[PDB]
Amino acid sequence: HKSEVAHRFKDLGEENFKALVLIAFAQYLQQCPFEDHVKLVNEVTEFAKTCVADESAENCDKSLHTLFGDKLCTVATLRETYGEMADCCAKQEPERNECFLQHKDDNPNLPRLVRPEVDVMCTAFHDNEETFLKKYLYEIARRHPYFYAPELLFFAKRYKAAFTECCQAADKAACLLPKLDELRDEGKASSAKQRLKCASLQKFGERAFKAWAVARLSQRFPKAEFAEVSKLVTDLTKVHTECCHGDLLECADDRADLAKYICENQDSISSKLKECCEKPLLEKSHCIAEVENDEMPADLPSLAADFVESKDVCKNYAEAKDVFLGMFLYEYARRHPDYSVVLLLRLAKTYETTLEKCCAAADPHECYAKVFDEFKPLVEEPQNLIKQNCELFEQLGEYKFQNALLVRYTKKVPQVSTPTLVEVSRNLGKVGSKCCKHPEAKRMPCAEDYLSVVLNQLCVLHEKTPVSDRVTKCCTESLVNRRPCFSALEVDETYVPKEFNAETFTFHADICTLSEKERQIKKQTALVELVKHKPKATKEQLKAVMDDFAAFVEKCCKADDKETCFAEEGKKLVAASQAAL
Ligand SMILES: COc1ccc2c(c1)c(CC(=O)O)c(C)n2C(=O)c1ccc(Cl)cc1
Ligand SMILES: CCCCCCCCCCCCCCCC(=O)O
Ligand SMILES: CCCCCCCCCCCCCCCC(=O)O
Ligand SMILES: CCCCCCCCCCCCCCCC(=O)O
Repeated sequence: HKSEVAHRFKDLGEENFKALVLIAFAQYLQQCPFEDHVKLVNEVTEFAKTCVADESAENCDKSLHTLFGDKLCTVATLRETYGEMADCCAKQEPERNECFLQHKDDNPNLPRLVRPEVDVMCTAFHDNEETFLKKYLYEIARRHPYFYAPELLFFAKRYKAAFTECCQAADKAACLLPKLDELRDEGKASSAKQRLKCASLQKFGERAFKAWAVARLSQRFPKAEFAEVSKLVTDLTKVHTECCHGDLLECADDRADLAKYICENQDSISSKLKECCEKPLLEKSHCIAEVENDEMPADLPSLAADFVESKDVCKNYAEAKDVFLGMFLYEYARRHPDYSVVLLLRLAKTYETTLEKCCAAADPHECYAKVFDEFKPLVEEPQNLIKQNCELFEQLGEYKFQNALLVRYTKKVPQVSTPTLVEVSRNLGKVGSKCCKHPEAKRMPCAEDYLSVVLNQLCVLHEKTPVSDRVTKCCTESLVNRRPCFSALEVDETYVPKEFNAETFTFHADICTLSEKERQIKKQTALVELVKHKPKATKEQLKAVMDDFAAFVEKCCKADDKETCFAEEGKKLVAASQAAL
């Protein structure tokens, strides 16, 4: 790297370079229009080419940070539009780049991106593919200034793939709409995960992160020796620590350094990394992060020997407590790919707590002899919740499963906004659809990754406008206790029924023409208000009010005249429902 631009241009290729530069500027100049970004990208790209042709050509030896910051400072409208950020340009480069980092705005007032009609989108794509995808790349990037740029590039390539398939085909919308909802979903979850993982780093600390990573890595690479795992985790901590501070280039080099080290030590790590390690720089680290679990060594010993039975458990423990507990976690985790990480950390903390107690006592050995018994209830709690909830999901499917979740949660925390209860019960229900399709042995993992994001979403909303000390309690709990605290929420005995409000339970003919989704949401919103108003209501009384509403809606949308029915029979539902509750 006599010239860092030329080297990156050569490593990326022109198309990836141009996209990544568009995303990087999009995340810093969130208010400047597309055409101004197209102009920055073309200028940085002309410049890069000059350096590829001649590494000694003028300005080519400058740092990428330097070049990025100088282009920002050439934006003539910078002060008028972004203000404080323009004062970063008066700084000398080390402190300058630090100043730009603080002056991104997480979440700007930008209007929601409306999904155009399938036919408008498909024609847009066909006429000018590059500006269709790029404009929307710009639009996403500016709305998510913290999303890892190469992952956003990963999503774009999948969108593009979706249009290329679905737009020359028989029924475009029935192909394209399912692809786009899943991309939408998966993109929203990716953004929330990145956010979560940096918040968790700050809240819960470096130790907690290392434990998490030791557990996840040991499941992934069970053939790796513990020293290799601790080496990966120590470099991962650095990397994630740097990525959370937010400097794209430094994050990308750190991730590239890890991926390079991992790829150069495959045989010492995992037999599943061949295909990731053959990919170009840009995708390597992404592929490695997603790689499948290696198969565990076939005849591994019991953990009682090193952690229960040997003399010097206490000696080994006292000498390096975190190293010992790390080893316990490594050995437990590599044996249990079927466990959630968080369950593996519960188990580790149960072992820590017992060592702490037992190594003091005169006979530690008798004291901690039954620690493995303490793991039993810990393992079975999540396994049964998952049993019960998938069995329920199978009987009364996704939509009806949602309505079950919606009654449950509304009674536990009636103080929570109706939209919030609907959305999180909708989301929980989707995690049902997905994870109950896995066999038991794969389910707890599936549960964890998605529930982690549903629960953090839940807590951030609730921190913005609190409402329940109990939701606040669980939201502030240790990361291992979050979900069990929510699971220990009982029906709220304090709560005073919300008062009657007839508009809430008035429905018009508008509902039989609404989309499937919109009719479902409208019905769920009424369900919650019903429960809020009648939280004393038993199972059978709700089902009787629900089957009646369902018969009422078919009556009024099968009829020769609808609007009279959606008002006549609405009196003959609401009045009977109150009396029966
Ligand atoms: C192959 O090189 C890498 C590079 C970076 C990685 C990983 C692997 C893995 C995982 C793996 O190796 O399976 C993670 C998780 N990486 C992150 O940057 C990251 C993102 C969010 C958080 Cl909270 C923490 C770290
Ligand atoms: C290479 C070893 C690194 C060790 C990293 C920390 C190991 C701690 C294991 C105890 C359980 C940790 C669970 C997080 C919550 C907590 O206990 O504070
Ligand atoms: C004139 C300024 C140019 C701006 C450069 C834009 C940022 C390009 C760097 C991103 C490359 C990603 C490298 C992959 C690393 C990884 O995640 O494995
Ligand atoms: C604004 C705060 C939002 C809270 C909305 C309530 C949603 C239900 C929260 C409790 C359940 C979380 C999942 C725990 C698993 C279980 O059901 O046992």
